Amino acid sequence: IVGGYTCQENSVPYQVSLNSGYHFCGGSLINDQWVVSAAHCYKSRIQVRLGEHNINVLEGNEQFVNAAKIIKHPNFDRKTLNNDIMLIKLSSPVKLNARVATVALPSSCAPAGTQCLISGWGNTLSSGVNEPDLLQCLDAPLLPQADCEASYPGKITDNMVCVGFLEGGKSSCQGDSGGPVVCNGELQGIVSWGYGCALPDNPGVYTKVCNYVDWIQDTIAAN
Amino acid sequence: IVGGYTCQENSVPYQVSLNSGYHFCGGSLINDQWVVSAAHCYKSRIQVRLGEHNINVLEGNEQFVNAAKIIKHPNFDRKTLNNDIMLIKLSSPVKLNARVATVALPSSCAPAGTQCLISGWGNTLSSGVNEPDLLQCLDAPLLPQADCEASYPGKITDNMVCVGFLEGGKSSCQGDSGGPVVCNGELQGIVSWGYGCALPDNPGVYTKVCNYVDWIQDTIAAN
Ligand SMILES: [Ca+2]
Ligand SMILES: [Ca+2]
Repeated sequence: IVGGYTCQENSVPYQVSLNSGYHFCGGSLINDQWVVSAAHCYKSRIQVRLGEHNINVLEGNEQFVNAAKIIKHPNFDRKTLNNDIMLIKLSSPVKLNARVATVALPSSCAPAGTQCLISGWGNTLSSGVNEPDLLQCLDAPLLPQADCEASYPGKITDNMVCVGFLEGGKSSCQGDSGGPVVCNGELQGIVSWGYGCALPDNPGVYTKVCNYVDWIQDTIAAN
Repeated sequence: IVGGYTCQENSVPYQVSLNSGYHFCGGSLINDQWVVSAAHCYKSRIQVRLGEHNINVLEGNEQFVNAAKIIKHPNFDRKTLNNDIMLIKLSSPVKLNARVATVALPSSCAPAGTQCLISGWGNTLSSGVNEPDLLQCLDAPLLPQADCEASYPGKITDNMVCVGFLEGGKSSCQGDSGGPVVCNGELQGIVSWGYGCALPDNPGVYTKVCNYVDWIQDTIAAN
């Protein structure tokens, strides 16, 4: 994330780190054995790291659990990143506490103007590259669909929602991908795609989670 | 660069590295005292590093010179990245050899279909972040304008030009910015903007250098 601020130590307990030798994506704990992330962050061998602030140092309040089953959305479109959502089942239930806690699924779709929080260890520079140690945060509204269409003409489906600014040079970036977007105590989006750190003067596009509540539930039931 | 190959040691003698504590962009040597880069790669204090292959190890055939004057194109538009070109005067003439050489300015605009080479120490992963040590290379064609329009509707001006693929997971990325793009022994483009590593299945857009040969010349003459 560019133009954001270092989050308060463990202020985002539902944030996890998808690691495969190195951190590559973010996700969210939805229960003591299931994590939600972006489908494009799929890998055959994934280790989930929870309760972490400084991703490059062992603080003591962390938990590392391997993935036992990774389930992408049947209709995931790698070309248009449509239906860009994936569920991950942990090999062992994680011991929930203050540092490691869940996040609620949307009871409804958040209307335009709603304020949200974006987190992750993505790139923080507009020119060059820099992988922060500490978890970065950014407060950004949920732009109307009209604004979403203007920036990415004819590329927005019903399962996508824009969040960000049109100026100010603040936005999500690669590394933050698959990471949570919480609006009003609920998970409303998943860092999917957009111009990123390079063109911060454009809103980003996220998966519209309020559309998959049924799927998530039925999946968690049958597995 | 993603889905590229590690260039042969010193096979790109015109590639420079804009460093300001850390590598942040690339550029091209056009004479013993001038370098060309992207206007968005503008910084108040830049040190140009020449004759490099392994950006993190001193190899012996290197030269470091400070920027004595940085000239951005008067009409640079930071919002649309139009006229994204900038010139850099070095503090001392560099000693040209086999490892440190120049590259010619376009005698004409390259037509679609032409093959080009893109080099840089930019990001190399589509998920996560990775700054390579060795200079990466990529061979890509110059696409018809039509192909550029479709990807970036109404965002292409007469001063930009598309290069890349529509699939194969190969593309330029942040870090490669301001980086050369040689076609037929001449500099035809400058790494400007595009979806980058995130969505490699999209062509990148570069500055059309063949439109600024006069500007470059008059600028070098007056300074
Ligand atoms: Ca840690
Ligand atoms: Ca070196």
